[PDB]
Amino acid sequence: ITPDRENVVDFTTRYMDYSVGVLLRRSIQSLQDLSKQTDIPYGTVLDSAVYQHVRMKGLNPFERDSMYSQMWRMINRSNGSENNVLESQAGIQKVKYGNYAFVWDAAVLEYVAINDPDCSFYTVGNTVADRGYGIALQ
Amino acid sequence: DSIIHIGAIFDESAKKDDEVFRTAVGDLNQNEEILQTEKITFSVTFVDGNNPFQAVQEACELMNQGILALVSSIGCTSAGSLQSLADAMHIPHLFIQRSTAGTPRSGCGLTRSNRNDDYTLSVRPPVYLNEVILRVVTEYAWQKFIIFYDSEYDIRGIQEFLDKVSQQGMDVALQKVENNINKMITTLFDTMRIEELNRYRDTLRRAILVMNPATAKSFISEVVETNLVAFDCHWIIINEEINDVDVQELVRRSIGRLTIIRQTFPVPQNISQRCFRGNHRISSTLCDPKDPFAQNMEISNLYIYDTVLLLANAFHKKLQDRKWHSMASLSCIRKNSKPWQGGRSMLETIKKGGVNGLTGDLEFGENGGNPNVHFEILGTNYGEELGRGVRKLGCWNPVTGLNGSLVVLRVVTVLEEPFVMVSENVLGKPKKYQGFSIDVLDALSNYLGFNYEIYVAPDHKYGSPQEDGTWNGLVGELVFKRADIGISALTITPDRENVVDFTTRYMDYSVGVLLRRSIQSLQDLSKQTDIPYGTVLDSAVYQHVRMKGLNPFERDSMYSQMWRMINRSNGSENNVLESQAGIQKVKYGNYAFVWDAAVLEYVAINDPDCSFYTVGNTVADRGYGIALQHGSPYRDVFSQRILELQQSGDMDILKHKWWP
Amino acid sequence: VYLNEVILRVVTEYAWQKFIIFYDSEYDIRGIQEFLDKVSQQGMDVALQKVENNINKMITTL
Amino acid sequence: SIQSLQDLSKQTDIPYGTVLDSAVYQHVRMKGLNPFERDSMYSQMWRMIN
Amino acid sequence: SIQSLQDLSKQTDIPYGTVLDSAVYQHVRMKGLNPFERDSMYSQMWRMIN
Repeated sequence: ITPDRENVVDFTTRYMDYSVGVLLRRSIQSLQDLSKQTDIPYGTVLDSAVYQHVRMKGLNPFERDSMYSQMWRMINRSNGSENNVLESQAGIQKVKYGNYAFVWDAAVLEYVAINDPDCSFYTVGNTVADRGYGIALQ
Repeated sequence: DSIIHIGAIFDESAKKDDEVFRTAVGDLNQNEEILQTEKITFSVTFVDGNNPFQAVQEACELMNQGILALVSSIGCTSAGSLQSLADAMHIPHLFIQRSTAGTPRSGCGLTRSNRNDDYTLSVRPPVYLNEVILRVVTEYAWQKFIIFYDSEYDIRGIQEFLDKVSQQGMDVALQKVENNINKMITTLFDTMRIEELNRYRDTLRRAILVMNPATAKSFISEVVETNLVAFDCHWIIINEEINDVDVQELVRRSIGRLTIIRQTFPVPQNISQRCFRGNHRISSTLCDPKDPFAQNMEISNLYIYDTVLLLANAFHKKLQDRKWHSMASLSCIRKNSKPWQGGRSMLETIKKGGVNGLTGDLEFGENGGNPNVHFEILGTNYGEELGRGVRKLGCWNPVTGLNGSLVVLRVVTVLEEPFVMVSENVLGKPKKYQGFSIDVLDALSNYLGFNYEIYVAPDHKYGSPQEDGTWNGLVGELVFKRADIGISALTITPDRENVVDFTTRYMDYSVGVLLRRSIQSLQDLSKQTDIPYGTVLDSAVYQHVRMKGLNPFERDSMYSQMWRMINRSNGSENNVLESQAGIQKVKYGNYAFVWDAAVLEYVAINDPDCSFYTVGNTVADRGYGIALQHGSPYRDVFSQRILELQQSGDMDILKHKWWP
Repeated sequence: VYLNEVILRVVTEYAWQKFIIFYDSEYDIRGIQEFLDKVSQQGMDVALQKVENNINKMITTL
Repeated sequence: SIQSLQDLSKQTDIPYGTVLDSAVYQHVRMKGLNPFERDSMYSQMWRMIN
Repeated sequence: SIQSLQDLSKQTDIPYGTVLDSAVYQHVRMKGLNPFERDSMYSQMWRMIN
């Protein structure tokens, strides 16, 4: 759900609350900790919702909280061709074989990391209130 | 049998006009109110409102069949062309003006044939929008404001007002708002530097939304989100297509002052005359508001019910007064066209008629018009057992213009420093109390002209919830109406909301830790556990910690350590029993005491030894309010004064006296 | 109609932060709407007045 | 380790100051003695100057 | 590990090139004479490839 999107599609009330999480290699216990250093390169799908929210929030000087400032420089280096994956699958694999964090919906990542029989993934995530997924109609 | 057959031209957005049209003919055919002998039959034809030729073509084909009335509900694009078609061929024309997209009404204005007598009766009422907005800004005395309009809106509807704001020297900005507002507003900040951003913030304190309801709701979320809301904020929403459902949604979305201005539909006061006009029963869709269709009706639908009735009046009198002409041969646009001669005498009978309907009275002049419309003026909500309310500030109608303009208290307090401290004793009995909240009483009392007497609460605490559903202490005094008012740092929280009446906040709740002389925050606090910490036994801080520590929903490593700590030895090893008891326990031992940050900072700064240190984080949407009787009348006046004080910054001087 | 683009350039060059636009009653003002948005964004004092009646009669009456 | 004024107020490791009774001095002075416009950066800077 | 194309062209620590007369070549050529693409990456690439 987005109020912009609401002008072009009718949404229900949420049935699932939006949540953003991060799939981690098996010292980040929170997204709060993850924004405070850039030592771990991070990303999500290039040009996705998660991308554009970091951009919106990260370019806002009214709603300045330094997490999105610290995050927004990392996610957009070289306009975002240096530290975003072009597949969600490509990001899961990058955590598997390299030091990387792939930011996505906590609820998808929670499922992959907890059904990995290696137990080589770890997932942490905060839920996002007043945001959620809804059914769209014409 | 039936000799009265009429034609209707509806746009594809005039389907509801087709439904109300068909029902109204149906009501008449089932009710012997006018010309029972003759029924009303119809042919309905659909056209584009954005093609003038197509409207004329199909209207002419209805005339070739033969018709005696013509009703159109269509926009202003094809209006001049249907008006001229009526004038030349002499078919009386009931023109229902539609205003684009359900944005505020604007007129048509589109000229018609002037070589003929006029056959157009304008069904809709004139635009009074300029006059309404002016009365409302004038009562509030606005001299600087911003008018936000959407893309749907045609700006003609406020033209005389736009000329007026310039003449009266008012600083009125205009901005067009369109889709993707949340992006549009971010981008507007990016291009305006600080100087301009300051000019913009000042304009936003007084703003008018002149727009359709979808844009208005999306805009309100965004201005709230960007912090252009203020305690002096004042939004005016004007749209004649606003209804009660929109008012209730719009009020919840905004904070501060809202003024909601809408057109209202006058109907019989009597409960049996809701669905009656005389002996004629109205169908239970045009007078039944529990239907989905009925609540969502435009103003155009109401006039269509009245138009059919009014037509039926005219046909009867046309038959009864013995001037009757039947359907006749007419032909259109090749090498011959023929006017109808029965049209003039049919137009005159329709014209000098008039009916009672759902808009009130519909009647026509030479060119038509209904001068009778009512607007209601709605305002800001309030806390009630029904939820947020809406109420009449005044009324406006063209006729009379605007109507309406737009003890010793028993004081219970608690001796908590620095909020309540006893300043002076005489003969060993208190004479004067001082502290943040006492000084606030003196400010309310002198302006409001009430006198006070102060007694301190019986347990000297902020009450506690009871199994019989009462409260004791200061809270308790208000529940049992022992004390009329309470002056103290009583936190506005949900428990206390449903048992005492709160005024708005004037000082923010804050949570901190008083520490012995690496912890720079409560996150830092939770990481160590080597310096025992706790809080007052059974306070709000105590249950909050228990709550987080017992919360399945959200977990942090914070809450797990905090929960293990609070709950050491059956959770009572490291808890203290009075807030004072914690403050010494940090002072004379190895302990950290979690409490209100403003109390521990005052203590730490003013300590002689400087043997304390304090950090603490503020808590938004939490703060102290004046607690009152259940159903106390004085909440409205305490709240206004509270507001004034914060605005003039006389309240921020009270905060300096205890905390620089 | 490029009227808004041309006038906006000319007023900026001469540094007009305070001005009045006089238009007669044969002109439609749905052609300066975007102009009003731009000048307001730039903080300019742009007064509006319609020139009504015979000009000399209105100004003498004024 | 100093690369901005923001970094400079947060460590006391290097002593700093400005001309007495200049434009720079009065800015730091104002911000640090105003409760009506108190930002902790300028306060910490005023704490070293003063 | 070089992050992006951007980074790589802002060094000349390793020689680079491409096959002549290939879609790749003409895209670098097209970009490098591009007044819009007056960015130091496509200019550095064009000088090297050409």
